[PDB]
Amino acid sequence: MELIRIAMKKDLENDNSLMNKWATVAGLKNPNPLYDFLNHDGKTFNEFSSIVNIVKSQYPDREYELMKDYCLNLDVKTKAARSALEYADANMFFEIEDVLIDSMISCSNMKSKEYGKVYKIHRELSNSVITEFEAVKRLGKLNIKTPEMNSFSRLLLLYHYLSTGNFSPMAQLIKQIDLSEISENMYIRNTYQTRVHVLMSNIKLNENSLEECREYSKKALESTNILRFQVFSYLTIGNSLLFSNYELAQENFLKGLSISVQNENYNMIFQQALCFLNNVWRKENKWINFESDSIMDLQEQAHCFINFNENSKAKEVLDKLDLLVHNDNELAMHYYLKGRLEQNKACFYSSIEYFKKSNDKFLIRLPLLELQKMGENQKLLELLLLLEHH
Amino acid sequence: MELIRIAMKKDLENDNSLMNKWATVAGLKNPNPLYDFLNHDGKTFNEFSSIVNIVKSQYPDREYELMKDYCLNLDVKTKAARSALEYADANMFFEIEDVLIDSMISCSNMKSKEYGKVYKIHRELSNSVITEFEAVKRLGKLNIKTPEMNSFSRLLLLYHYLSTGNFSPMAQLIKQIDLSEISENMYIRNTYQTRVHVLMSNIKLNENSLEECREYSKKALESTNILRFQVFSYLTIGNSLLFSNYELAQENFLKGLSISVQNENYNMIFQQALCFLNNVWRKENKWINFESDSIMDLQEQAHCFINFNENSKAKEVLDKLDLLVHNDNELAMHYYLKGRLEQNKACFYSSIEYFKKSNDKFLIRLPLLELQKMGENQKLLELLLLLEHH
Repeated sequence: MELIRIAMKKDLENDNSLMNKWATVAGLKNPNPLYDFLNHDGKTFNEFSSIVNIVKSQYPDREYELMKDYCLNLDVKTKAARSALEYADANMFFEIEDVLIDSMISCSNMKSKEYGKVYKIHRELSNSVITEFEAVKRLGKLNIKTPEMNSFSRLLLLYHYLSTGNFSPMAQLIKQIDLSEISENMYIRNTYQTRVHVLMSNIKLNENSLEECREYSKKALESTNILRFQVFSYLTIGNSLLFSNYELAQENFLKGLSISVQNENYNMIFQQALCFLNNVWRKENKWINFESDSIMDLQEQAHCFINFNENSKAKEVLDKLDLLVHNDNELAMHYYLKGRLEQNKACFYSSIEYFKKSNDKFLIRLPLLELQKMGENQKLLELLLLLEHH
Repeated sequence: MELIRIAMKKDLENDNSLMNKWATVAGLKNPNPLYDFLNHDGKTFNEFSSIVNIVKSQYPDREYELMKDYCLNLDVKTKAARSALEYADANMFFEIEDVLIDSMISCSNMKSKEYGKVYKIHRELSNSVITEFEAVKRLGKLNIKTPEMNSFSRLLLLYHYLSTGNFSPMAQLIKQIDLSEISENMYIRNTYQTRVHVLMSNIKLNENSLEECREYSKKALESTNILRFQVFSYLTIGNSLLFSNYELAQENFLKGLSISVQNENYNMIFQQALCFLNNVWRKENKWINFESDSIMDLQEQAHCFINFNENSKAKEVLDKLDLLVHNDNELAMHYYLKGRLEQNKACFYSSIEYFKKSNDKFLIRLPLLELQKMGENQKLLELLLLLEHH
């Protein structure tokens, strides 16, 4: 048996009311599939949310342990296995996910093989094994048939656009996704819906449409019980308040921290959001990572040094940054930091240029402010706001 | 007998070598179609340019008179009649065109009927009898069959975009014209190629792609004997040199003037282009119309006064302009004039705003130059150069 089933039987001996509890949690509408699940090997529910909700309601502290065991004992040709692939990916359980992909690609079920091949494209692109052009080419050559994978083929590009600061294509591409065409696997329809909520929220953020940003993140939170999606929802809500409400921004970062501090990756992501928050507000900053050579962390070192008039220490950090490769959104911030250090309007104009190229209407408020303080003409600033890059 | 045949026979006695002279002017190998043309009623040359060329060679002072008599006597089911329709429309011989249109729409030849109907839409659209939307809708319901009218359906729309200064959709639209599909009527193939050359030239002008602009206009000039297209080729060539070559720009405007001596509207056009030329180069301007309340004429008054430090007269003229309603491009020039009169950078940014609104990448060089002269940052200027309105 599976660890989850061993543990479900043991606690069934000591408590029988669990059967009605487990059946209502899994939405079964009568407990026959449960009994079916436990008594015979290989029996799967028809919707994956039946185990996940049960593993959440009753063994929440060992979700990973139990699902890593169950998922990797699942026949990779089944619908539950195809579901476990999305479960693993959405939770960023790459140990579960990368094993399923290998088994599904070499397997004899074509639907599983399609899921596997496109999730593999997502994994290689998000680890910079292939370029965006190669990912697109490979997806075309796949001749994708399921509505699930036609949806995810667009999700993986949207995640790549986000991470590479290339925001202009995202809105048109996200609008091509039609989740209603997914009708056989509700778990995948339901998690993909949460994905689209988080992504729309981020698209709104970068459009400087902050109220609508917060609505989509609120919809995302209400629509999910997956920790990864709660994390990025509180992060995006917090970030929408960066320039307006310091304490409410901090409160969302600390709320996201309260459910995720144990995880090293999530711990770092809220540390960085808090670090940028305190730099924008020019406060003392206990969140800087002085032991890092990532662009984000070095930029925050320089931003803080600049806020406190430590110009040579700032220049020293920016000398390091000059020798690192930047994407367009990172380079925009780089020139903004330079413009503040040198009090040089041309560097602020180069920052705007790259914020326009990345199509970031949110962070561009930083160089615009500095040009305002230096007495820039108001019609000129209005002009720069209404012109785009294309 | 039509007048042209009467006159041709009459002159054939005096100079019997005219038969051979006309044979080569009409592009015939042997003179039997010419012999056919004079002696037998109702028969046509295979290509309409044969008789157009003869009329221009030997009776150029009577072109309208002779061609109106000849065209309005054609059987409208014939290729000569469909050719005559385009000949009338290209020359703006509206009295011939309108009669051809009505007779064609009612005849039993579905090809002539289709020609009549889409030229009809072109005339109604170009006189604002109908909106663009109604014109697209009407062309849609025609389900256009011939390659000629598929081409012309696009040309009439480009003329509308041109008439309204809406340059943005023009490059996309003109790229869809494929004149190589026009194989049966070479007269229409050739005149449409002139139409496309001239439209391409004006397109390139507005893009500030000036060497290509002049190439397409020289291609237009070499391809045609139609006054309208010669006039606008010389105008566009001269305009393309406004910022580079005073003497060659003047030479092209004066050549245009020479061929439109007895066309009041064309004459005024070259007068206005020379007036603008002399204000761009800040020379004495003997082309100014001081008895005019059109925007363009008044702008040139103010431009000349500003050039010659006559700022009170200049303010008087701009006072007059303030009480007149300006469109987008006109407003761009207005702010340029105000910015130079008041020496104020802000009115130059408004000038740029409206040049960007009209997708005029040529005339925008005027405020950009003044901004540079007032010490505007070089990276700002590039930014204003690169960014687009949408």
